[PDB]
Amino acid sequence: NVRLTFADIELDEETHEVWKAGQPVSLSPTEFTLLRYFVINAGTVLSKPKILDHVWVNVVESYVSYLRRKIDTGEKRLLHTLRGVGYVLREP
Amino acid sequence: KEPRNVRLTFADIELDEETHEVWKAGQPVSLSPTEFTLLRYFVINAGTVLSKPKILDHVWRYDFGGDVNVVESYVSYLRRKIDTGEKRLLHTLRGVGYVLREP
Amino acid sequence: VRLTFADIELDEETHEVWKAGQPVSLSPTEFTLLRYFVINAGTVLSKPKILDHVWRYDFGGDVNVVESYVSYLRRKIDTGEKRLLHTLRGVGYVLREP
Amino acid sequence: VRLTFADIELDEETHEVWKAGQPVSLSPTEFTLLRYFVINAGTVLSKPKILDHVWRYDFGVNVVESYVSYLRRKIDTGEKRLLHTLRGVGYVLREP
Amino acid sequence: NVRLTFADIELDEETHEVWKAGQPVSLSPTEFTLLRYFVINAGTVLSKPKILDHVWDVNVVESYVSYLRRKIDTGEKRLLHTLRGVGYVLREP
Amino acid sequence: KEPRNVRLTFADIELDEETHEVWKAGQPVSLSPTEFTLLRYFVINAGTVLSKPKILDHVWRYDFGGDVNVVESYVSYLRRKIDTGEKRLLHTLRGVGYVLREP
Ligand SMILES: [Cl-]
Ligand SMILES: [Cl-]
Ligand SMILES: [Cl-]
Ligand SMILES: [Cl-]
Ligand SMILES: [K+]
Ligand SMILES: [K+]
Ligand SMILES: [K+]
Repeated sequence: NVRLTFADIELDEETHEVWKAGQPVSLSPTEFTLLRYFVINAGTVLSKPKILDHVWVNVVESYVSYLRRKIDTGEKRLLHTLRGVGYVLREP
Repeated sequence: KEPRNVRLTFADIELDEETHEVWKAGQPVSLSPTEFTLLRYFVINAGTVLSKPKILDHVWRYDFGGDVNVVESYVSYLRRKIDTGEKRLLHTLRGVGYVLREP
Repeated sequence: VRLTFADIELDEETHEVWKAGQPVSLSPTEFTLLRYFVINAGTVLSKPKILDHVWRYDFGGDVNVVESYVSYLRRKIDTGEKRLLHTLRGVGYVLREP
Repeated sequence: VRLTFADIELDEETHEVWKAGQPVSLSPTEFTLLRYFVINAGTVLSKPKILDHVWRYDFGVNVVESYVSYLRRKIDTGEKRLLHTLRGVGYVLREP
Repeated sequence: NVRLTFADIELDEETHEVWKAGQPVSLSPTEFTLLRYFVINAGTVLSKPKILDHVWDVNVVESYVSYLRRKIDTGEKRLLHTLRGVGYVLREP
Repeated sequence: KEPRNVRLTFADIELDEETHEVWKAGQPVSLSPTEFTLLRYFVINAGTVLSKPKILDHVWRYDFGGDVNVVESYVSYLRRKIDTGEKRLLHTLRGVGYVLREP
């Protein structure tokens, strides 16, 4: 998917460029892989071991946190936690 | 191999389809791919009033998130970047849609 | 590849531009307009002539694109104590030294 | 091309480095030293070993101590430190 | 002379890079050509018509000598000098 | 095409002969070509005391400006950029010259 998108998040797999609300965002390779995994699986609740398996437990929490800081600090939050099940990318 | 023109223009907006560079009134504007696609769609269709349904259909793949609320958001982002000056080019036709035209 | 008039410098290859020794960023249309003035330095160029050269004769609308782009270009490039880009009312514009 | 340990990421092709998702600029020697640690994560590496790996045995191990310091100041800035000194033994890259 | 120098002025004819006292200096193509002309002719007094001939209005020479001075010659020891009625010269005090 | 090492090292100074990049204690340093040539000359000759005459002869072409005062200037410019740490590597031997060495 040349351009890949969900809501107002945009990724370019060839350049590894990312935008949120039209503004560029600099991600490390792991952060990009992680965001891509959420976006391709938008709306699906993803456990930590599942994320760990596909992107590579505490490292998952760390990188979800890093990613949230770069891409999810606006009024409407797209990356959500639901305890004991995992994380989900979805509109409120 | 390079005898080429890949620029589009409307009024004082200039776009390069290859680089996705954009200029407004001679000044560079940084657009995301979605903002670029949206601007291109307005430019190619300048003077036409475009409902939120058509834009959605054209600016993203059908398999995207199909909500006229995303369109509204992106039109907002685009306007902030490209349509800041005294004469606005990007107008809202309440209950009908948006149009790129001279006022 | 080097085109100059007074202290305006254009690189015809890279489309780099300098004024008074300092780099100036121009859009593609601004560069084309400036080049047209420079290769015609001292020659008066009417608005219809510039319009049909840089754009085309039917590139119409409400406000005139030639006037607009001359303004933009002057704000970028014609900042010296001595102006080089002059308006000749009813006739056009000319690039020349005062 | 991609080498990672915890939240340190190296691109073996471009020599780009990230820590906690943020780019970090390293000198060629700092990059070699960091790569050596990452490919040997969890393995204790003595100063003479690092010296002869990154430089050579007859450099003449203060340079190892210096470059570990430089690298820690660039890369080992998280709340949890990853680059650990083992007195009389060497250094190890590991999660606390 | 891929690398060209006088005193603490340095020019790189391939990259058109310039340094003064070890610090980079950005010059336009005309400024570079003009500085190069002074450097190759270090110590020689150069009239305005001579400079005009080789680098390209008499006022354009004055203008560019001024621009060049501002970028490369504002330290304690000045290297680019005016000899009124004769021209300009690159030399140490 | 690129099985290559073009780097020189002394202590915590690193130079790349191709790109003319330099690092001191891991941090980049920008040198002019003359400063680079001078550093290279000290590095290749580390521990040797070098008079102003030798440096002049080696760091510029003979057909340059042959003044030991230029050497002094450039050694000053180089020290300011590469040798500002607590532990100085570039030393002056009054009446004899300069040397790159640990103190
Ligand atoms: Cl899409
Ligand atoms: Cl070595
Ligand atoms: Cl090697
Ligand atoms: Cl030389
Ligand atoms: K035309
Ligand atoms: K070795
Ligand atoms: K080497």
